[PDB]
Amino acid sequence: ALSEQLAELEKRSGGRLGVAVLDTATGRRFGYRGDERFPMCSTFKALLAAAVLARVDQGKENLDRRITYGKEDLVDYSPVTEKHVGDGMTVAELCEAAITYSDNTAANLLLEALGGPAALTAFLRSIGDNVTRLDRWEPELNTAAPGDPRDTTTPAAMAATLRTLLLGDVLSPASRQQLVDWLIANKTGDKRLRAGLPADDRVGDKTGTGEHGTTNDIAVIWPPNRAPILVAVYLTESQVDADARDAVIAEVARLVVAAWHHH
Repeated sequence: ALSEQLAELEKRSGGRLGVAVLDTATGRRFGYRGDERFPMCSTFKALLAAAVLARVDQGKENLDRRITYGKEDLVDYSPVTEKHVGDGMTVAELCEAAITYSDNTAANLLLEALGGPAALTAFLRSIGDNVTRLDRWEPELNTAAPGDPRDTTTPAAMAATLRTLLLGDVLSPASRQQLVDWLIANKTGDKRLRAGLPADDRVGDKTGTGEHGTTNDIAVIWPPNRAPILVAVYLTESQVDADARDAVIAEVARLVVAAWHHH
């Protein structure tokens, strides 16, 4: 079954593969290494944007507030923020850049607006995630050293937290739709989960990439007129090249779609 298929795929990747599925139609779930820690890399940015939106809902933050910065603030891999040193960007624009491009400077600027990694972790604890932890800033949080619990989640905790944030009562309706809209507009995921999902599904996702052959993708999937399915995939310590790691994630999606009918 799916678990044996994922084990075969995992062996071919040379690394460690974690998968969680949470179907909101029924609450049906699946885990493969669902309670093992994996480096989040940029997947944390979905949670970061949620924490920012929570502050907006509380009147402590404004999506239209403009944040200025210089080249002195630019992290490697900042494809949006590097274009806006002159004029800065709004909190909303930074959230969009962090989610849809994995923009590292946007993420650091939002972390600063929140109070840093400890503040994000405290937000997660406050909504019932006792597992996920952010400890470092960009780019160090992508080090992905084996055995290091810093900056990690588990597939099951991430899927449960996504459910709470996108579909629960933590965020206002407008904030929930805004977070969904950003995920649906993601630009970094075309070779990962999306490449293995049916064309008529609407998909929002957030990728992560790091050292030690780390390639991740977390998604909210709406098949036609159906309640959504959450899928969280983490791959680390992989020994195949970048394109092959993407193909592992795409194949997880294909296997999940093909096996999800099983009760």
